[PDB]
Amino acid sequence: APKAKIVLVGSGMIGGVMATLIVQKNLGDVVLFDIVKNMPHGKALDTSHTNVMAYSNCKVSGSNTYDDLAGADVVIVTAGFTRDDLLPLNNKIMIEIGGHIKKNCPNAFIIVVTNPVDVMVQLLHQHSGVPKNKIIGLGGVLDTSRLKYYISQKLNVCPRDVNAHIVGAHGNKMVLLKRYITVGGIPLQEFINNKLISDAELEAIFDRTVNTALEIVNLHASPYVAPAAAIIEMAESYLKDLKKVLICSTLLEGQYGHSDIFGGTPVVLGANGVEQVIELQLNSEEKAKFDEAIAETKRMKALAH
Amino acid sequence: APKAKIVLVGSGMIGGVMATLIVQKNLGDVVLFDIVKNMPHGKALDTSHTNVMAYSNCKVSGSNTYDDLAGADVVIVTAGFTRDDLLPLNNKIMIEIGGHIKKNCPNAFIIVVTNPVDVMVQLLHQHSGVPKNKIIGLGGVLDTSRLKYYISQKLNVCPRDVNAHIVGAHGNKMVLLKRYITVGGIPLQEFINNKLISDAELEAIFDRTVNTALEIVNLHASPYVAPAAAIIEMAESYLKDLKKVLICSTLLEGQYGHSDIFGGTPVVLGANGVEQVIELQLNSEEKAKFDEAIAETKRMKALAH
Amino acid sequence: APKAKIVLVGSGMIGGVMATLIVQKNLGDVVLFDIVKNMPHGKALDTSHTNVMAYSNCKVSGSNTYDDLAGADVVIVTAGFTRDDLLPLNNKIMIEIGGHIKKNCPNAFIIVVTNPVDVMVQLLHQHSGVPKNKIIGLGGVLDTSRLKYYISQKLNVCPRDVNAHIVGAHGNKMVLLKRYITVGGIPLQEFINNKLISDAELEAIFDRTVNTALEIVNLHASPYVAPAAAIIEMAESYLKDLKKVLICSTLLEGQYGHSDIFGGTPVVLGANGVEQVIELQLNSEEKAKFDEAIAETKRMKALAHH
Amino acid sequence: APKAKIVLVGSGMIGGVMATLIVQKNLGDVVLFDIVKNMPHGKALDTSHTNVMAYSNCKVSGSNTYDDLAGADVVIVTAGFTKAPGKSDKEWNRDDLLPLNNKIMIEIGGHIKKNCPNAFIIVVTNPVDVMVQLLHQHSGVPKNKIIGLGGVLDTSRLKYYISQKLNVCPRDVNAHIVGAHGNKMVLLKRYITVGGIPLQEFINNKLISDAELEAIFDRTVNTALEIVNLHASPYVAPAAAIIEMAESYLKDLKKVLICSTLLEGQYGHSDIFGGTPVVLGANGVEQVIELQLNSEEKAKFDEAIAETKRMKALAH
Ligand SMILES: [Ca+2]
Ligand SMILES: [Ca+2]
Ligand SMILES: [Ca+2]
Ligand SMILES: [Ca+2]
Repeated sequence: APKAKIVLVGSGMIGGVMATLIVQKNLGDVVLFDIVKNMPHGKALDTSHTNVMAYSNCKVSGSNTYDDLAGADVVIVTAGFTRDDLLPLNNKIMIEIGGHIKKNCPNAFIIVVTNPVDVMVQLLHQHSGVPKNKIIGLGGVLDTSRLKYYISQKLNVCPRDVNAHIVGAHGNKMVLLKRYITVGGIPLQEFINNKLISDAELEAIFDRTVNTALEIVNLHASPYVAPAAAIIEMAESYLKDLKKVLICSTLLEGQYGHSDIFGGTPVVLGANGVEQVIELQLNSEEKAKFDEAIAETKRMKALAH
Repeated sequence: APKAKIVLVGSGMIGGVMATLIVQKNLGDVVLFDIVKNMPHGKALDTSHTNVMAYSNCKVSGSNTYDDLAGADVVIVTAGFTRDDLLPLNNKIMIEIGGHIKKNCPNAFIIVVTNPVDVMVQLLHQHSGVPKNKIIGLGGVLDTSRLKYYISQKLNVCPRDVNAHIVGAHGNKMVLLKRYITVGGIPLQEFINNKLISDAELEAIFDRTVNTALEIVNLHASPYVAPAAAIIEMAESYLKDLKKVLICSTLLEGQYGHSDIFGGTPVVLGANGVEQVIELQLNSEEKAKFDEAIAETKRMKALAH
Repeated sequence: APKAKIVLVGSGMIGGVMATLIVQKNLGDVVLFDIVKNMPHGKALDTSHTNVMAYSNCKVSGSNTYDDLAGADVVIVTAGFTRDDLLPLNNKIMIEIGGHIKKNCPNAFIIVVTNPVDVMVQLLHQHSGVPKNKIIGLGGVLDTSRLKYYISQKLNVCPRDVNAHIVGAHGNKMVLLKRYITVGGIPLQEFINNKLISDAELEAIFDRTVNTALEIVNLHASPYVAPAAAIIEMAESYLKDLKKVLICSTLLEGQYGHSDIFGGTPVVLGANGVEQVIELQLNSEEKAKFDEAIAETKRMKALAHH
Repeated sequence: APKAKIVLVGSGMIGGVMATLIVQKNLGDVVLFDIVKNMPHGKALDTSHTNVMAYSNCKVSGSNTYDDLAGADVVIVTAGFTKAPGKSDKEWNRDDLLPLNNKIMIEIGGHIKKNCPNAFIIVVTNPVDVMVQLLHQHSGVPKNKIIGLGGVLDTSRLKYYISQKLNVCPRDVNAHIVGAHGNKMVLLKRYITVGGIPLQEFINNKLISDAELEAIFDRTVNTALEIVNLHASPYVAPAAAIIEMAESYLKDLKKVLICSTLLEGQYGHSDIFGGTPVVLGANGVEQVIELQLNSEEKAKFDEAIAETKRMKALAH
């Protein structure tokens, strides 16, 4: 039973990090695909040597052809133009990639990163024909990583012991659910009651979370290390059948009162892809914000067509 | 620099697994101490060879003298007779061990496993003179691992994505708190509302959790693999300054309306030992069960003296 | 893919360690099989809880039925009586286990631990009908771990930076090859010439390596932790297609001038099982020792056959 | 107790990968230091979020001040000129960067001496064997506490290429490249093993040919150039090699790793740094292993050292 084959459609900064992490974790053979000539081969060569340091045995190859999607177990899509004017252009890219997925790897697990993700993931779902349980978009794992981390540094606890939920869409309409924040499994409100962190501090953290991509772009460049790690967490849960509860963009079929659209919600990721879609029991305020996120996704989807 | 020194006071079944895991994780040099002659040297020799398989470099040594406590960074006490008649006998074991700790490693971080833990950890605290933030008892990490695991199997999610709190005492008066169970950070109640698990199933799991040690004894022996892993999780948090929120038996100084006694509650474990003691905001009914647990610890503490 | 299924035929102390390490490494679901009713279920329950501590998701189940070999990807055989009087008794056990492997998992990767391993592995091969690339015996990984570790102590280097080769058979006739010892890839002779370790010290280490099991038993302990870790290293190389070079008991078909017998030699373990069998280019002195090891394996196999 | 503090002097592509791997392995708190404004803070912020995914707790911060060297346990220097400022590719050569990077080593060395005189220093600035000695001289750090990257990176290429011809786990190939990190690197064919077995046995069995090896050797020496010619650049493997060295130090692993270290008579050389196997543990360079080289190998070692000396003379 051979290694998983993981094809990275897009070999930019996020691609490079993903390939690095895949080798570190010995997750599978890697293809770095890009339309840019030669570059993916150079990155692939550089990364391949790290098998020695990592005590791994993963092949890492570059590619300039979609034909290398053949036999892929996991496809991660970061390719795309980098706002509203790009929607129809990136739709065409999803049509192209989707057609190649359909013929080369129709049973692959597909993770879409191309922004705006909630729109682009549905466009690829439609153009590739893959089942709803085998395609998801990056969102909540990345967004909550910021919220979890910032709260952890205020409370002086292990970052992953903060859990949190951000839903609806990946972008400015992301819905931060204060009521669903826990610290070591304990409601955050208890820490607020004890004066360990204030409502004002939290509002500042919420604002920072929403604007993190902009903050980092202003300082340096579009974030890529945390996005890569978030994607690999998702990919690993699939490949190792870990059944982790992770927030991703997934097809809504009545959840939150919505359908024929993708939105961010907790899901269980295992060997069968999206094994469960978990509908949070939202109150009216939270729901209202969820609906606003979906409306913005629907608006941009209309423009993409 | 140099490596941590971890002394296992008791080289029985739990000790053997601890030494194995320490080498796997390259956590520090190990001393397997026991009153039984030769045996700890034999287990140490066997375990030491696993450095090759593990790509680690941890010394593993046997000992029959408390002088090997000299320079210990972590001390883990599993020694003791294995009910109420044993309390004064194990009190004398805690007096002996405490005296040697005070002499050889007064600044070590101490983890007590000797049952009943909540009593024995306080006795060792009093006889060793160590600070209250440097001595804890095994309890909630082990007890909650059972609860978390059983729920994860019913819901088909990653075991560690279930978080749960069991407090008060490690033993038959352990307090299982339904309200503080989460799944991927989502309250367990949501899953109950969705009919994914019933309250009857949950009650059965609660009963199974309380009686797990007995169940395992009736099939084999007093559990040792999970206890060992739970202890190493705690020791690792200390040694690597992870600041994990872990439930342990710790000195209460007013929390839950109790003092001059040790009880199970969530704490933060990092380089400074017990960095925080977290008091759950229990309702009156939960608090009443907590008081029953403490009452029993106090009852047995009186008999120990 | 769904997880690998690993069936431990024998759930003694060695099995417990194997199950523990499998969960730590998230290597696959685990079945603790044994011929006593309750114990494997007890051990399985205890170990299953460690998924929480390990952030793993491996099922750990007890079993009293060979039907649980169905769907097995790896089968690790430690069952048997625990000297030459035991040979035909354990052969009878290999006949039964081999029959159930043939029936339930004819293409599983089989690792045999039951002593004497070079005899027992061939017996199971014959009684199971599994291909020669899918059945190996524990030996060299364990024996060399001892030699590697003791040398590393003397020289004060990382234990795994010592590499060494012990071949022929797992047991008292094991052939320690001084010529194939390296430290960080550097021949050990350089360290001897430099007076960092002496020939006398090395001889003592060789003696200690051969007698390690006896030493541990004389210390009122039982050797099972390192044997378990060695077996898991082998199983992992197979399951993750690492293609590690590991010394295991394997079917010889001409190598070293021997055939129709299993002996210890470096092999490459990957997704196709034994992908390569590496024959060390031994000199006449080393060859003669190898021959003594094989002769002893043949002697014991004759006592085992029915 | 508490965590090690690791300061990355230089927050470029190698720095970025290093920070990522440090968090993955929970090795220590990280400081991304650079002269460039804002960028190290942005990289640090991005990387810090990965603590959640990795179940780690390493602080990652950006810095534009040498004050952050205070309390450093490990200092990794990737800073330096890789091209002549404002010059086109045709009017500078490698030798021109030597006196410029000397001045950088003087500056960094002075701040190390002031702020962390006993930190473990790993120098990556090319050509390493020159620059590590310059930093040693300008910082006054003890000889057991300063090393240069070379052999771990160069051998990873050779080990990897051989492994894919022989179809074995990459790390089961062991190999030694010594003398210097650069075009004069000395590939020791005689010392290559595969699962501890001399490579020659595999050549004897026709599993790989002398010609194949010779092509592999040439590819190893020219890998950096091959990667640059493919419109990429080598920073992932360099970062992983550096972290393997730092990890051996911080975890007291006592791994045998080939690094640039001060020679005090080994191979007949002194007052110079060169690549040789060392043992890295809690006391830094715990052992310097002198290989018993034959004449052809010794000749190439001497050539590598002569080139390092030539470049050092220009750097001064
Ligand atoms: Ca984004
Ligand atoms: Ca108990
Ligand atoms: Ca044996
Ligand atoms: Ca270079």
